Amino acid sequence: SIKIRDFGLGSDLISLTNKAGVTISFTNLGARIVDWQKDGKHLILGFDSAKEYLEKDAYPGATVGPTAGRIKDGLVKISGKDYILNQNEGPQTLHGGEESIHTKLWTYEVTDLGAEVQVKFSLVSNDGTNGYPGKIEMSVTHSFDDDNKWKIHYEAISDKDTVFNPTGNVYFNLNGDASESVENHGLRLAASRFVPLKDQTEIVRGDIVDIKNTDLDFRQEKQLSNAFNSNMEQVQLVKGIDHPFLLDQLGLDKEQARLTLDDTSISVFTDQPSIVIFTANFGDLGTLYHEKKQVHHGGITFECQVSPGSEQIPELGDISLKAGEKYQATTIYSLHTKLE
Amino acid sequence: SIKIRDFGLGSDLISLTNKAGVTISFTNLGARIVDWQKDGKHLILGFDSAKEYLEKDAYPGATVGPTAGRIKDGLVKISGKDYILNQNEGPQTLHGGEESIHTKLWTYEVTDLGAEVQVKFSLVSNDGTNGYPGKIEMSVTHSFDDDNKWKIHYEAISDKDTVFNPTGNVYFNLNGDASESVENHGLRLAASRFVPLKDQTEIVRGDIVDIKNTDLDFRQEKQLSNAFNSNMEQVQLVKGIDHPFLLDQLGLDKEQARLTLDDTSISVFTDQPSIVIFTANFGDLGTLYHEKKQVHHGGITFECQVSPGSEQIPELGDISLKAGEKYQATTIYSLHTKLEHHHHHH
Ligand SMILES: OC[C@H]1O[C@H](O)[C@H](O)[C@@H](O)[C@@H]1O
Ligand SMILES: OC[C@H]1O[C@H](O)[C@H](O)[C@@H](O)[C@@H]1O
Ligand code: NA
Repeated sequence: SIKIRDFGLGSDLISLTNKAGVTISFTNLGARIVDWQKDGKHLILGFDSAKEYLEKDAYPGATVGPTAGRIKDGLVKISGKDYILNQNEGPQTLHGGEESIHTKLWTYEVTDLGAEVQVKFSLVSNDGTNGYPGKIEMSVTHSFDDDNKWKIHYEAISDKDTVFNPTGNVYFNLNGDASESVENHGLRLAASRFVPLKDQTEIVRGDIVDIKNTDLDFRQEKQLSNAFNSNMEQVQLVKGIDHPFLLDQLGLDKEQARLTLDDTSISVFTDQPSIVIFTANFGDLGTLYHEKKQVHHGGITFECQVSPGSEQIPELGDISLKAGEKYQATTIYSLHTKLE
Repeated sequence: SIKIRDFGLGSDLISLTNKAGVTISFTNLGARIVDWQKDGKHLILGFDSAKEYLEKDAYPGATVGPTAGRIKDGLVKISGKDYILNQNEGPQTLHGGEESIHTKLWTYEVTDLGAEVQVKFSLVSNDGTNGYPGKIEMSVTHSFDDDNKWKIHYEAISDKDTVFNPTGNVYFNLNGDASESVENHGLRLAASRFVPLKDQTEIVRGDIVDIKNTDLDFRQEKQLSNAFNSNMEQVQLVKGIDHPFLLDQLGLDKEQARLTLDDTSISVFTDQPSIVIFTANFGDLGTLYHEKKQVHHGGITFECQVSPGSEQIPELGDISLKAGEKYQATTIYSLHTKLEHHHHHH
């Protein structure tokens, strides 16, 4: 079933319930996932109205871009030319600059295919918006099916050569409560390398580091507490994890990561080369979710995209988007429940 | 009473009914007026769903900007610097460029004051959007009261020196049917001068011309047919009217224009210096409004703003907006019945 209701400020809340009784809900404010629940429990972090997102934290569950992550000095080179993007975190451009796409009301259309339902969100980024050449016509399709698969498919076309590398910013928390650390979750991740950060500004350090046999090796399932209790300088630096991990094998068919808590597990699939993992290292901030004060480590992201830092480490990839080329990306979050 | 429902594509329709039974409705798609009815008759032009606007004509009833009208070659000078804006009509920048504010979903909040209900729409134009320096935090408040006054109040603040001169693109048609020409309407307008256009590209000619005693003189009420039938060069150029009229006396207290049909009149008040009048000179295009094919001259606008062309004719005004300075503008359309005797036949 599908239900649409007012979510505040003119935004809509679109709720999808599949054959299994699982409910997922989105908002056009930022083409974003708001909730995901099973047997009354929330699997992800989210607020109860549009206003909360705007007042508390506008990132959770949102489509972020045009470029996801931090860009050093807000500088990108396009067709050999330097362009300075909006700077919203010191001199860096984080998640596309201030008042970006995650804060706009996108238009949308719902398509019911029975076993699957799709919600197609659309937005036009005008040429020059926040320094980005365009216009960029963007669409994000969130779908949900009877096999409990939540899929995100991105598409874009630009009138001019530009840069494009968005991501989905959902935070998972299988405890179903923000006041509870994810340290008890088990994580598996098919990546042998990571991208260290230079310092507290969080720009990339410049190198690619092998993590095999370190507190960050999750090639083999492991509990989060291990990473959290590690003394690696990179962990210590951010007080948790806040880094890009480089996937060993690319392809949408491979399960790239798996998050588990008891009989409940989330599998991640993507066609992207990296996953940025951030463990809600907010200290005592205590943002409130459903009346519960969030704790440090009270959430974890799986941001699938081209790794941030390619401006300094070209090996990571290239986020350019040439005029007239069609950009496509797909990320899938699959939910499973262990039957005894 | 206030009612709200989905209008399509994620937009909503906000319908207000005042104590007199008059109803007016808006959409957050372009902070736009959708309809205004009296006794079941549409006073303006509008569509039945959001998709129609996007597919047929996105301007009607919308809030347009950041700069309303045509800017020659898209070139503006801001604080001694030349900036080129998005050009969407040949080398011209028309109504803020392509995919502008009239095409966006604005957020909104409704405030019920009892005798007056306000609908405040908000949007942020990011710095650099379509060439405009920013960011620009904008808000448009549309309100309707028990006195049948529909008021539009604009507000804006920029982080950077920029240009700002938006307007509201409503089209009236007191016949209540798009397929009926407004040549049968009576028009009174307190303006002695106008701004002629250079040619078919519609950029300004460079001069201001006195129109007293011409077919464009509406200081004393006359039927619109007088203008439509004129062979004055400017009328022929655009096949009707599509010009800025310079108001003789400024001030929100003065009735600047009055449009009448039989027992119904719409009065126009504004704090702006000119009114751009466009009479839907679409020829045989025939866009469908409520299943009626719109006729040439099937509608008329009263876009109150600073006149377009100030880039070339400095005397028209200055639309610059300094960083941190608060912009404000107010325009009011009021509805009356039996204001005067208007009994004609076409
Ligand atoms: O999740 C939103 C963002 O929050 C923080 O800024 C993290 O440093 C960043 O890596 C993450 O993507
Ligand atoms: O109605 C919106 C606009 O339509 C046409 O482009 C007219 O030339 C212009 O003056 C008018 O304001
Ligand atoms: Na809505």
